This record gives sequence, structure tokens and C-alpha cells, in this order.
Amino acid sequence: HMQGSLMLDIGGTWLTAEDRQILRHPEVGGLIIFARNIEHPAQVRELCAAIRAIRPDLLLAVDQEGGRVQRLRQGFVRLPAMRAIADNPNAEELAEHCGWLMATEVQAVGLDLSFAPVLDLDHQRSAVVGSRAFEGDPERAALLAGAFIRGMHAAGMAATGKHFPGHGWAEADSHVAIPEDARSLEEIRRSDLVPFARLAGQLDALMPAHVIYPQVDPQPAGFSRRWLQEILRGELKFDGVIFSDDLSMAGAHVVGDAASRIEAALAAGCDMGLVCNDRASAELALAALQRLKVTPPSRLQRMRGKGYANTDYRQQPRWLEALSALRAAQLID
Ligand SMILES: CC(=O)N[C@H]1CN[C@H](CO)[C@@H](O)[C@@H]1O
Repeated sequence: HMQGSLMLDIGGTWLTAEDRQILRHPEVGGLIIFARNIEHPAQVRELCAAIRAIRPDLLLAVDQEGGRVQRLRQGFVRLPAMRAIADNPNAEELAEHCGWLMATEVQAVGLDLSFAPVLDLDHQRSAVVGSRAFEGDPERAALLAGAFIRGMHAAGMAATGKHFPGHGWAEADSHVAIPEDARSLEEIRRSDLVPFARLAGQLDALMPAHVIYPQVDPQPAGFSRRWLQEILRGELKFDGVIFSDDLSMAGAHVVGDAASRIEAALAAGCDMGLVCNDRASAELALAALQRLKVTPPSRLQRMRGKGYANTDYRQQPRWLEALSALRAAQLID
């Protein structure tokens, strides 16, 4: 009667026999890679193909926006930070070139999508979105992110928005602490949420933050049916998938058990649960999804990469023009 899925995580260069046996479960619908899973480009290509040899229906994602955190390093251009593009005069063109460049480079390795860009605003308040946020003005960041997403769509990758409904004002970090944002209801509509409302029709995937808004819903935004159903789906006209954020870090312990985390996330309206950095918590969630007999949402296949990317992306006119256009701003490698 309900729908949902699970995105796993491996902690090795190649697949362990245990990883193969947990993949085959239908409730698993994705895999996130980190620094510990990456050696060289060809290594990641055979790692993907090794997973596709088990489940060609899975979708593989990477944490690659090119700033403080860029997982794919050797063999990949040093993408700039989103704040490094704001000062430049033609930011609307550098965004399209930056989005297309990184999306083609990661799709040619084998991954489907990349959790990028971030739609948060740089209020100089949050320690996690330092250089990740585009700019401070809401409309400036909404136009820049729309151009960045425009480049990814031209590359064939579905874009994911982070982090709904806003994480730049939350002074506390959600990786170790529990962020709380006591801003009023109507102010968020005029400030942090503006980029999310502008790109709701141009976006295919969202990631709610784990910040608490006591004005809106005592539970975090990822676990709030008022945030995900009443405001996002019912008001912001959004219709794509809703990727849960990492359900293993701190800030998500408001509900309790690892299994109870994905219970509250799927009951809130999200389409997929994200648990990484811990295999045991992923097994408890998997066993949970097997119990209520989750069905893979028909919206998830929209996020699989349609990329025409081969090893050919090195020889295309967009490749040379975007290289020169981004090299002029002293951003790329
Ligand atoms: C708030 C935040 O930045 N969360 C990150 C947690 N880890 C995920 C998997 O790498 C990322 O997608 C989120 O950005």
C-alpha cells in the first residue's frame, strides 16, 4: 500500500560477498560512493559495472558538487565552489558550463546522478554550507542554480536540490549536533525557501535537511508531513522524488532506532531512505522495508542517468568551449 526504497553504502574498493547478497534485495534501490570507494576512474567504472552485473535497475549517486567535498579527484577537473562563481560577472554562463562539465565527467564513469547543486543561502550562519551556498540574495542564487541545473540537464543528469527548505541559517551542524531554526513561518517564504519555489518545476529530486523548525513542525523537515506534503507537494507544486538525507548521522536520532528512522521518513512522504557509513543500520532498515512490503516508486527511474557519455566526452565542442570559459576565471584545473 505504501512505496519506498533504500540506498546502501559500501566501505571497500570492490564488493564483498556480503555486499552482493544484500544488493539482490528489491528494497535496495541505490548506492552512494565516498572517498573510501574511489581509486582511479577505470576502477570506478568496473565497480559500477560489477554492481550492474547484479542489479541493472539500481541507481548510483556520488557526492560531487566540486567544492569542499568532491569525491572524484584523480582524472577529474577540479570544479570550483559555488561561491567562487558568484563574484564573476557572467555567473549565469559559468553555472551552465560547470553543471554540464561535472555531470558528463561523472556519468562517463558510470554513476547516474550527483547530489548537486545546493540551494541554500550563504547567511554566514551555518558552518556546513560555507562555500557551498551560491550567494546571499535569494533570487541571485535561484537564477544561478537554475543555470547550473540547466547544464546538468543538457548533460543528461537529473538534478537534486539541497537542502529543503533551507540550511544556511541553521547555526548548528547536523552531522554531530541537532540544528534548530526558530524563524517564523512567513519569513522562510521570503528568504531561504525562494530558490526552492523557483526551481520546483525545473527539479527532479529534493533532499530535506535535518533542521528543526519549531514554528512549523517539532519534528525535523525530513520527517515532517507538514513540510513534505502540506508545503512541498501541496503548495510548492513539486512532484519529483524526495531523497531522504543521511539517516545515520546525528540530528536524525529524534525518532530513535535506525528502523524507526526510515519508518518516520517514509510515513512523512519521502520516496527513498538514505543510510550510509554503517551496514548494521542499513540491515535493520532493509528488514523493515521487507516487512511492510515496500514497492519501488515509479518516480525513481526518472533519476537514472540518460547520459550519452562514453570516453568520447573529451572530443566535443562543448567540452573545449566550457574548458576555456571556465579556465579564464582561474577556477578549474
Ligand atoms: C546537510 C548535509 O550537507 N548533508 C550531507 C550528508 N551526507 C550526504 C551523503 O554524502 C550528502 O548528500 C548531504 O549533503
